[PDB]
Amino acid sequence: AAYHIDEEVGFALPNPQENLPDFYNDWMFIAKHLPDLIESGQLRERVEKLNMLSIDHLTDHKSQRLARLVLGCITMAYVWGKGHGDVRKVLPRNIAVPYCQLSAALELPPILVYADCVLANWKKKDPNKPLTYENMDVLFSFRDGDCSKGFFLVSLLVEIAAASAIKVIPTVFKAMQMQERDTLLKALLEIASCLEKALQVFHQIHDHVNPKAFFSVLRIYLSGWKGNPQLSDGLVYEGFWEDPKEFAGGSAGQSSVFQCFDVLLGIQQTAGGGHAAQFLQDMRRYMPPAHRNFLCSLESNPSVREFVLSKGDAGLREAYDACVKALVSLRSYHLQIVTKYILIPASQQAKGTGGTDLMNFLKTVRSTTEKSLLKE
Ligand code: HEM
Ligand SMILES: N[C@@H](CC(=O)c1ccccc1NC=O)C(=O)O
Repeated sequence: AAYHIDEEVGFALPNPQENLPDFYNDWMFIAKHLPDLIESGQLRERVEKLNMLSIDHLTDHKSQRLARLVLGCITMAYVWGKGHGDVRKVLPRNIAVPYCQLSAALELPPILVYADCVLANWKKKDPNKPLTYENMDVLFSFRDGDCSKGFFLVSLLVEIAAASAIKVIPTVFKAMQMQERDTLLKALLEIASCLEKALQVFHQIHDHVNPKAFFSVLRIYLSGWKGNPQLSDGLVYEGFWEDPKEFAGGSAGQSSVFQCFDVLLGIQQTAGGGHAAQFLQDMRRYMPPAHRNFLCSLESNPSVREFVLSKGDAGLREAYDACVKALVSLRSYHLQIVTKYILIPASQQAKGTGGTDLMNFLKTVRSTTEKSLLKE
């Protein structure tokens, strides 16, 4: 509510803006034509010829969100080029400066993130039909046959499915705060079901995303410069920071959906000095700031886990366990997705060298989720 959470679409930006003020057309034209401009070897040339446009004409939140998307898309294309190794280590001043300033205003790092290319990058084809794949579209793509429509929309359609679980979270805390045993139990059962529906939405990834396309084309435009050998020291945001800075690649791992129900269930992923807790805390740096606050204010609330154990209630424990189980399913299925779209295409013809780091990260987080089951 005050954490920029929509009841219909959750962490997704409701009805995002598609057009920037005519003042920014030179940006909009480049971003809308990245498939051709990258194809024809012209993208870097047009970026380097841009003037510097003041960000003072981005008048409202949704317009700044759209412009972060345009500039984020232009940056990725510029840095990565055609994605065959010939990279760019200096983002020109005429983009670097307005982008860094706009990102500082929005409290996001100056790199493309999930909130840009999934949460803000969509529209209904017909605004009176409902939110289904057939009635939506993304607003930007990088290459012909990069399956960005399928990967962004389905990631987004999962976000929407999670929203029906998220709009219950107040009812859970109100239930506790008033000792409403049955209200609490139905809320948790409802959350578990919504999360089970989310898992079903996740299945549509196979209909709309080709593994070779993802691993070989879309994964390139989504890669950052933070522990990247190709940009060992980060990117120079010319005219804004004297020294190159390092920013993580925009993944789905930036989604607030898994952490939101980790925090709500008292599952302590982001607890410790371990490497998995770190990456999860890091990824919060890459989320919209209203959602960064939502997660922290959830950790500050009285624990669901502690209350269900305090009551000697098989009922609440089953329902709380139903949610914990749903989370384990999502991560299990999510591990099966990672194997299809990254693990297998890697071992042909690129983190987790041989599999080691990627898989063991996601396995670790799933295991922490497993051990949280109350059972008894
Ligand atoms: C469909 C193809 C997908 C692929 C190939 C993929 C890949 C990955 C990768 C590589 C990571 C590790 C972080 C990194 O290395 O940057 C990760 C973690 C993660 N992913 Fe995805 N992802 C996909 C879809 C999704 C979707 C649809 C969601 C949620 C709506 C999601 C949510 C997450 C989360 C939350 C993490 C962090 C681990 C955790 O918190 O449990 N992913 N994924
Ligand atoms: N006026 C700036 C130059 C600059 O940043 C710039 C680059 C391209 C097009 C216009 C520019 N001037 C003001 O935004 C200066 O004094 O360095």
